[PDB]
Amino acid sequence: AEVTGSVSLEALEEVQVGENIEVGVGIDELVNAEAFAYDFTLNYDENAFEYVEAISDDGVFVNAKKIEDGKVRVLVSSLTGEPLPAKEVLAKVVLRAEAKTEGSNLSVTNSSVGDGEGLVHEIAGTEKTVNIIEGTSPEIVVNPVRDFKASEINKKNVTVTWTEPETTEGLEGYILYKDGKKVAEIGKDETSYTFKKLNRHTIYNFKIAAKYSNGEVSSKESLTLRTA
Repeated sequence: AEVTGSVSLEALEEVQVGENIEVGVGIDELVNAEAFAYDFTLNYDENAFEYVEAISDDGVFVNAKKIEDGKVRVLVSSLTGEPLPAKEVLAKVVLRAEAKTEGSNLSVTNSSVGDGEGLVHEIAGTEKTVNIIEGTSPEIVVNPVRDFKASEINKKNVTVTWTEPETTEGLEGYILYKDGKKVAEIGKDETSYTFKKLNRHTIYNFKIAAKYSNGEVSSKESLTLRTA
């Protein structure tokens, strides 16, 4: 003795809201003692992050508990019959990013190790800052099909074709109408539709709308035409 040391903390420098981040904690350095157990407290901004779980490998046992939002107590124990190794991630504390925030602090405090006879030795803490960014989903922008036309006008049927809308984010399919009533809903993989059971020499109105994953529906494109 006397016993000295310090914690290691590894994380990615940036994370987006809705993501988990894995905070790897270990022992950076330890002098004049071997660590069979290692206790530490992870501190975080509870408005920025939420605790999820703690996660370790086979030969480490981890008791992790939340003290209060912002503070997780982690008890790490070797299960190998050997001391915990230094310069390695020993436990991973998984946090859920909750809010856009710049330079959010992550710190390990109240750190100590237990030696072979169960004597406990305080070791120095560590900190790191992390940037949380918005994660936001892309804007769903609704637009009509294009190039809507009858590719074939027969006596008793009519095939219509079209081109996809200008905006395809969250495009799901198309709805088809004849003389002001819905006749079909189809997938976005379809580019053509045949209206069957028509009367010869007869005027019809045909319309199509594009339908989007948010439940929104585009303006309708319309054809009026008479069968052969």
